[PDB]
Amino acid sequence: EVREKLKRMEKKFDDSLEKAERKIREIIKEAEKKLKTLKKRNGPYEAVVTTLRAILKAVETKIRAIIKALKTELDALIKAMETILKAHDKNDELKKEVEDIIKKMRDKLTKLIRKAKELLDRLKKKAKKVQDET
Amino acid sequence: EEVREKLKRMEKKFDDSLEKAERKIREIIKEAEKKLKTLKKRNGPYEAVVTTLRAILKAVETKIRAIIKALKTELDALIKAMETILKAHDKNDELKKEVEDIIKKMRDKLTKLIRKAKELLDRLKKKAKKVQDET
Repeated sequence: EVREKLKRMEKKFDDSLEKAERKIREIIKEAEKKLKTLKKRNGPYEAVVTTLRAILKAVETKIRAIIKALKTELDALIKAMETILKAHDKNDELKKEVEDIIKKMRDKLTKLIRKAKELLDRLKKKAKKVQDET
Repeated sequence: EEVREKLKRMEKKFDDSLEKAERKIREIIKEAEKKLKTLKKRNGPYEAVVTTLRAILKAVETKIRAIIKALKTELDALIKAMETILKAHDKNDELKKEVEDIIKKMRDKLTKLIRKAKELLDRLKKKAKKVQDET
């Protein structure tokens, strides 16, 4: 019972990580679509920069929220796993495998953070190319 | 138990986000109202004024919706984190309606902020129409 509770919580975080990744990539794709149609129109200078900055700012706002959400859930998972162990009889085999689960989830989180920030940096580089046209 | 403390701490966590979001939204609109006065003083061509006015209003609306979506994303995370806490210690059967009253309290604090955002944006759109008319 104690180990199936740990694996189930480990399986749930991976599902949250995968869905967060698809939402982030979906947000980037829809931002690139708005940026291409911005180059196609190109009005006055004051209108191009204001829209471009708003596009980027909205993107960063949403991505930070998803990333914060992942860190909130991981926090709840770490503290819950420790509650499961402290209520269970002191078993050093469990008190040595849980850190392996904890470390595995923490690395998967920072791995996804790196992906989200690299897509965003490449998005900001595209927008800088659009702003310098105007 | 201490589980009740972990729930209340996560409730105050959302209060800090709603507070920072509100002051951020107000900051966005004040800068927008400064761009309207800058545009009014400039007295550019009519075509350039209407195009810039539409870009400003869409920009403010774009950033406000993103902040609201960011708050709904945090609300989902805190509700999920509460589920994980309840099922870990014992069961959510004990605090089934207490957590629901906490959730429904956070959802209502979110609606109050969405109200202030709609009111501030509608007030900004009136200042933009007056610039469109005085030009």
